Amino acid sequence: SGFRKMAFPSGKVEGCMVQVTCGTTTLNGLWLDDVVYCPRHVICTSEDMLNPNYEDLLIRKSNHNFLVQAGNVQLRVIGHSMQNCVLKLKVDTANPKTPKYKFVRIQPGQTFSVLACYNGSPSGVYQCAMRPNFTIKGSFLNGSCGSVGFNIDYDCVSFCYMHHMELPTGVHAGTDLEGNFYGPFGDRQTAQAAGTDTTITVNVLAWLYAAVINGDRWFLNRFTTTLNDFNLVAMKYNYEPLTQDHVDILGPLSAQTGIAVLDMCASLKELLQNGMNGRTILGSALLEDEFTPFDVVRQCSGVTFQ
Amino acid sequence: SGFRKMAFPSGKVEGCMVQVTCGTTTLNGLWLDDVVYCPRHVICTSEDMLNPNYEDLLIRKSNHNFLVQAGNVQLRVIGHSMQNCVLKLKVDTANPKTPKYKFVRIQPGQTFSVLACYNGSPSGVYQCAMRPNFTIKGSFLNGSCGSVGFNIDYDCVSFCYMHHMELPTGVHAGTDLEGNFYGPFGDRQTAQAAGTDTTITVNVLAWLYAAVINGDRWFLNRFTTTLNDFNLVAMKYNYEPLTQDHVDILGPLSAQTGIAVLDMCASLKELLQNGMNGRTILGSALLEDEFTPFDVVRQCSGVTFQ
Ligand SMILES: *C(=N)[C@H](C[C@@H]1CCNC1=O)NC(=O)[C@@H]1Cc2ccccc2CN1C(=O)[C@@H](NC(=O)C(F)(F)F)C(C)(C)C
Ligand SMILES: *C(=N)[C@H](C[C@@H]1CCNC1=O)NC(=O)[C@@H]1Cc2ccccc2CN1C(=O)[C@@H](NC(=O)C(F)(F)F)C(C)(C)C
Repeated sequence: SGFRKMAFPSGKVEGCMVQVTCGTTTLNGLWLDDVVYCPRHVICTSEDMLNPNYEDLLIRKSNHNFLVQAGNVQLRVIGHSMQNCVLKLKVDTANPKTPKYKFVRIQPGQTFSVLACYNGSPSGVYQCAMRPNFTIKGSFLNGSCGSVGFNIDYDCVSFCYMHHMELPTGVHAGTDLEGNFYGPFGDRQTAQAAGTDTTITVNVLAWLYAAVINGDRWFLNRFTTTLNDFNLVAMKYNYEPLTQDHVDILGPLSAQTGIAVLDMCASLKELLQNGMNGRTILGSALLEDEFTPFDVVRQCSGVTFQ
Repeated sequence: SGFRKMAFPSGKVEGCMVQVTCGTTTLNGLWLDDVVYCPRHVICTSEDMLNPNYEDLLIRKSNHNFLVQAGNVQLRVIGHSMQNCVLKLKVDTANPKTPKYKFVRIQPGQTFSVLACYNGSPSGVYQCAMRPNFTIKGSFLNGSCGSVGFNIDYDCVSFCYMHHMELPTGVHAGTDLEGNFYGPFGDRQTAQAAGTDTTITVNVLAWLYAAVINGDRWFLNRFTTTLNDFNLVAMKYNYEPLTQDHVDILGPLSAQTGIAVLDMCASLKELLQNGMNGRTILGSALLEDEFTPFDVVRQCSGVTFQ
């Protein structure tokens, strides 16, 4: 029993973190085989943050303008290139701790673990979601760029995020590991700001299923809803539309609990209209939307507490 | 900016997890140097869970009744002993990944990271607190026993918890790494149940300081309180008494924010009496008590967003 915001074990990623310095700027890089991946803004200077021309900045650099440190050991850079908003620094040493890995570009609503790092040294691990507005509600300070987000399947680390920017509302923007930003954001100092966000409906439903698995039914009701009628309510509460694909994805949780998806939708509809009336669900007084269906199956018992 | 439930990087602990089997029971062990530590209830059988005599059960076992598996490799047990509620299995191989470590017995209110494991394989990491009633609100299933809780300081892992039991309310009980239970609990099937719990006042105050550091002051007020008068209110709301030692521990956060501790106590008093009135603090609609003062300093900027 229990239900926590649960991150993946971070060891396989810890062994990949290094420090990258260019000029007076230091941040983190990800060392896989003989390449170190890092944010290209490591090459910027303070007077040229408004609209850096990265091609023009990078052509002025040599391999030896980049310092890479793995623990106490200097790795010599033997090549460099820019791919979108990341730099790939070829180094003279292949990382002996390189895990089996993939690069993935995730969809909004998916979750991942973040290994926050500073000066190439891991600091902490937490779970986040890609919000519908393509920001993440991370926890990051100066020097955290190049920290990565990931999921682990069997022994394979799927890297999905590299940290680049903090927006005016204190939320975060970054890229996939090929250097493409999530959302409309970019690596320049402009007026960019998070668009209006929405609540991830399919995730809220998954978490209500988690609560049932763990033995709590107080919020259920005798009603059902059509998908169309549910979505009319979702829209009023700034919830993402629920699609038939979401309904299909909730199939296994529905089967394990005996609660049809549209019946759980009727429960959620009532919770939105009535509030929780001072009660909690899985220790929260808010409807939680940063657990996917997969996250629930991963953490919960396969046997419902009936 | 941001503030998350942040666990320590788990890699140093991952490298210590093994599987221990005795009879038909399998659980996790912690392999440090040439010893594997695990819950002694690995030697129990289903018909003798109500009041096992562990001394009598263990004398009937040989070294070769214990199977220890590290990944795909069998470690041969060459000695065994019982210390309180843990078994120490001496093995023929010292763990080459043993980190610098200590065993610590923590005080109630302190937090730690849990590496949940099954069959010797790490599954996930989350943060918990030792509750005032010496339970932990963990997330654990069958096979999770022997999973450990820890903090990391510099390169040194301080192990503070090993998982043993789930109580009827779905919360958890376990031991220090010397096998002494936290709280009145034990490794037998009885009517033991969590005592009444309280909210960890010093931690709530620390988290209010975190909210100020991160730029939010909405909940402050112009009042102050004496410690005695605050504690009269704390008691009414089932909060732990605040001591002068707690006030001293909050010193650094008070200095960084310019908010005297007793003034933050007056803010908390008002929050308890008035509620949050539909607002949130650091994304929570409840007053959070599983961040210590140290946790706040560890995660937050040293510069307040004034
Ligand atoms: C990475 N090390 C750092 C992470 C930030 C620092 C505070 N919290 C974080 O998450 N990233 C930056 O400081 C970036 C780097 C950058 C590249 C090109 C141009 C300008 C910058 C400055 N950075 C910002 O995140 C700034 N934000 C923005 O400019 C914008 F809001 F995204 F538009 C700022 C946080 C104001 C320094
Ligand atoms: C460890 N692998 C397992 C972890 C449990 C299983 C469900 N969630 C958990 O956290 N621990 C047990 O199953 C223990 C072992 C044990 C030792 C001696 C005597 C009886 C047991 C059975 N266990 C329990 O946790 C049971 N709880 C209790 O007996 C009590 F509430 F603590 F009193 C029970 C969860 C009912 C199986």
